[PDB]
Amino acid sequence: LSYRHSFHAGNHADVLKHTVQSLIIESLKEKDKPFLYLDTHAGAGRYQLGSEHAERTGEYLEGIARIWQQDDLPAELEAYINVVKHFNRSGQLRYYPGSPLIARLLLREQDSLQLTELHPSDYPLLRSEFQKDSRARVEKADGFQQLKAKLPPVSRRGLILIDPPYEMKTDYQAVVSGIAEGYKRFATGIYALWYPVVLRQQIKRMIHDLEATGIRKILQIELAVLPDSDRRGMTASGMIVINPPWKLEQQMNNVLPWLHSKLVPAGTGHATVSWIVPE
Repeated sequence: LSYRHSFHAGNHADVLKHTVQSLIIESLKEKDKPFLYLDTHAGAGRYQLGSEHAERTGEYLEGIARIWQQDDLPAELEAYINVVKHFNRSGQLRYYPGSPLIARLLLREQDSLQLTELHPSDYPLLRSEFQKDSRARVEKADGFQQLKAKLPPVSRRGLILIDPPYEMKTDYQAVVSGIAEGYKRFATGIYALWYPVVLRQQIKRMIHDLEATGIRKILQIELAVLPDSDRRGMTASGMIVINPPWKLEQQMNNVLPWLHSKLVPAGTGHATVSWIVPE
């Protein structure tokens, strides 16, 4: 099968999501003991950029394109950008890695991957990406159900990355319920949830519901390319991290101003790091 095309891959949201994922993975690697990378909605593995037609078009033009060849790239972005460069060795943007391939190139020999994807184009492509990589288990199954089935890991260490559908009200609720079930089984796991800002009120409710679980130690990192609106698509996105590694808050405070300056040259929107639930 041919690699999956995507119009959104490598956009400002992916830049934020993958900056955070890489920093968490690098922290987990500071202990020589094994850990698990669990991706509930793993997608195809990699995406072709630029569209199937002759013109080079896609949101990557306002995302990864604006940072990957900067000479003053912050040190916190090196691990991530080096993965992107690996899939684009000619020096032209043609492919963008999904979270599973970020994980594949950053994890060590002793670490494990557990990946789920239901889509009939994406799943077979994902399986092909991990042929003969025995560290990975790739299944065509419901993502949220893995938080019950696969936690806690035998290693008792891990990053759980949740990058779910947000198409209806029940989608936003499924996120909080799933996290609660995982946390019940694996309270010391690091949970990283990506969310879009299309309607702020849905996000407010989601965060309210998350606070209500009683879960502590919840960090929020958000980057907005525009001010909230009712009449745009996605104006912003963020990462909510439960049990963030010791350095993450500091690392993000260090890189967000640079990231926002490069991703949003007009200076609109905002970039924030704060705690939803302290402690």
